[PDB]
Amino acid sequence: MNIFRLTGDLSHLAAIIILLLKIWKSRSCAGISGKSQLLFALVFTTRYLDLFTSFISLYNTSMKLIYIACSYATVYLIYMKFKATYDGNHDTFRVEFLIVPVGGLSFLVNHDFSPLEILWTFSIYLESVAILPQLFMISKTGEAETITTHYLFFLGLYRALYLVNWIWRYYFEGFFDLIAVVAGVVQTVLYCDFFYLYVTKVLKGKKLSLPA
Repeated sequence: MNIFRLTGDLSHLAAIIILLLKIWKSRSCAGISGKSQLLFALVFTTRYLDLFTSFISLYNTSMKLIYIACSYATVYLIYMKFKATYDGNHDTFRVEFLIVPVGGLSFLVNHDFSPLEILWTFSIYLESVAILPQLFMISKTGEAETITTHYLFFLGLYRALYLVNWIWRYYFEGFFDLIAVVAGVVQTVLYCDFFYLYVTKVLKGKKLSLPA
């Protein structure tokens, strides 16, 4: 553990709770891409199969279970409990264009040709593009509520802090994983437009339009 990974992980949990309580309290999933939430749920399901093979720490086990629980819980609120407010007409991103290529790439570009390693690699490739349906839906519809931009900020900030974590771990422990780093850089660069607009508009009381 270093303070970058921990703050990244706290940023990630914050993101997930904010989105969960926004939907819970307002009893609506207005402006939320169900499809992005399916992808995050699929990312945690393929990444955390090592719950069955490895005990790292109680923290590590706990967060994996919290992340899995909240991801499935968010998909439940969107597609069952509050489906009445699910804007299916504007959440039109074709997710097959992420899943099939990422699946294909996870099979051909990996550290090891075993089922657990391939599914991990899949989790890492998929997380890098998981937010595109959410960002596309905002580009399409008018704007995002303030609370949604805060979710996107903290989610975006989480993997940005992992990059710093990876700099720290390379310098200090000689640890490097180029599949996680490259995917991490893709994941983070996809938040650049949103980050700019969040700083210059949302933190200045303006709202955050992404034309296209």
